[PDB]
Amino acid sequence: GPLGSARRLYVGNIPFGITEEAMMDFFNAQMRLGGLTQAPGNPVLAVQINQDKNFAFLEFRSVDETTQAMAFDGIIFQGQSLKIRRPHDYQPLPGAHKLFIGGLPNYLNDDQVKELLTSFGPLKAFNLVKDSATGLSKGYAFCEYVDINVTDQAIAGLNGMQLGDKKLLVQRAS
Amino acid sequence: LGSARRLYVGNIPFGITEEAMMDFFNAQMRLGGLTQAPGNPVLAVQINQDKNFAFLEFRSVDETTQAMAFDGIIFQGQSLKIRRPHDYQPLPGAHKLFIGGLPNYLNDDQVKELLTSFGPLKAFNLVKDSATGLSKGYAFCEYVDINVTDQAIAGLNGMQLGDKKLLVQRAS
Repeated sequence: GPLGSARRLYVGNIPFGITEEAMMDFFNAQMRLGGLTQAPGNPVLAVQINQDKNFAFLEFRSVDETTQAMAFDGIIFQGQSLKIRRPHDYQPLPGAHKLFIGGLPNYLNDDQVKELLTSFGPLKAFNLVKDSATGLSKGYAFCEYVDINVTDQAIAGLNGMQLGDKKLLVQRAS
Repeated sequence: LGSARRLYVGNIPFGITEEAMMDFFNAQMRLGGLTQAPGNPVLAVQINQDKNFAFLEFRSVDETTQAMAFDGIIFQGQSLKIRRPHDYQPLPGAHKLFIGGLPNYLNDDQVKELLTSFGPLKAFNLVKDSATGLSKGYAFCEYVDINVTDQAIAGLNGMQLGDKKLLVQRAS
């Protein structure tokens, strides 16, 4: 981004032979029947198809409607479960999905704590808070996953779970 | 999706020409209001006089469907038989193959050379990272003869391709 790609969605696994027009009517219709539309008129302004690789990019009129349409991820359209994602170029703003990791054993080093988190997917940021005078760990860390949907799954996979004699706390750092 | 724009027509009268057949279906289509638009829906007609049938080729899928309603229509005194082509796919794309776990160093031709050993292809693509040009290690295809799809799966799926084990299946 940082602000680029705000009003477009990738749509994967589109039906064979489908038209930009039918795609448009379909997503326009869903936005309306789902009550995700936030004003009179069509939220999707345009649809670009790559017939060869079977995906499309939707172009929305507004920022929030782009986000809401993500709730259609999975929707079946002519027998086909659509894969709806953000454009590759789209980034959330830094520390939007920053995580707190509490209840880590204090003898474990950076790489060793990273291991637990890297399990769920790659990180764009991480820091295990230490006592700088000694170098010894305080038992808590912060991180951010590169893919951003990974954030919730790491919480579900770690929050409240057991790690030694301690119980891990994983949550949005705000 | 090219067989969705053709129709078999049987019981054609002796001596009829490809043009005259063309005229008649265009006329019928105009008459009903079964056309998608201005112009002629039938682009071409091929006639086998020895076996007394023809193929019509239409400009659109929806207009091809519409012309099926003309089954039994009278043409120069005789009742025409109108049917789908034997290889018409009602559920289009159903034989598109996904091909996964390809050595990532293999190019378009090489993967095609793997696949074509079962027959000619009508569609193919190997997915690549736009940034680099590097294969992501999977491809898609569809055979010219769809009755070979299952053969290609039977032959390729689970074959060891040096370093990797191939996943070959309908892309569904």
